[PDB]
Amino acid sequence: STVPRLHRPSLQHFREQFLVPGRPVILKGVADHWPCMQKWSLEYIQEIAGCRTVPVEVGEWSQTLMTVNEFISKYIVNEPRDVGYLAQHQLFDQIPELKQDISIPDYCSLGDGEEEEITINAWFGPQGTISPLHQDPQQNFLVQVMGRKYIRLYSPQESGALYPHDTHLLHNTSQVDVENPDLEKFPKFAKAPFLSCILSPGEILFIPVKYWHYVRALDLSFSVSFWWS
Ligand SMILES: [Mn+2]
Repeated sequence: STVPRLHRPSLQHFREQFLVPGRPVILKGVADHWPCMQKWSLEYIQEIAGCRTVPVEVGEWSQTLMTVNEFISKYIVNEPRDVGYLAQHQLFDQIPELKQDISIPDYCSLGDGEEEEITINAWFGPQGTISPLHQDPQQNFLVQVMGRKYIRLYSPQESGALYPHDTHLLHNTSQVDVENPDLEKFPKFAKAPFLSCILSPGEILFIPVKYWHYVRALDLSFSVSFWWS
């Protein structure tokens, strides 16, 4: 089934129908006019951030460091040799000027945590980046700025069909490749129900705490996530 889209729902409707029961939703009309939505071209990113060092996940997975200018040159603009992803990086703490182009969603105030503790991560990469199926320990608003992403969501109630890795370090990550699952080794995966969507610019996906999610970029993409409680 498809994740529902709601236009600027009230705080109470979001709380009662999505936050408390832990149900995903896409919020429309919330982030669509944030400055980032019109301002964040590649050229703007290069002007404001190009000389700064960022962590880049390549691939055989490795983590390296390079400037934003290098990342753009090697993994976005020139016919790249491998997939590189500027993933899960607190770019807005590093570059406070960019924080002026985003806002904390008002719905985060329904949480029990402090705004000071909300973690804001950038996710910037070419078409074809993949975040394998995993779950996070806080609520998440994933705001799509540039490009589209295909997202698959499985409830925590389906965890037994997703074959989490046994190591404590990877217990929040599935052993299954969502889009080409090995059903001989992971047969229960096939019948596990899920939601999916294509998340487009200006839209926010609410990923409830511990909801399993898998993400593939369909175009050159930039997302901003807000981890909150
Ligand atoms: Mn995640």
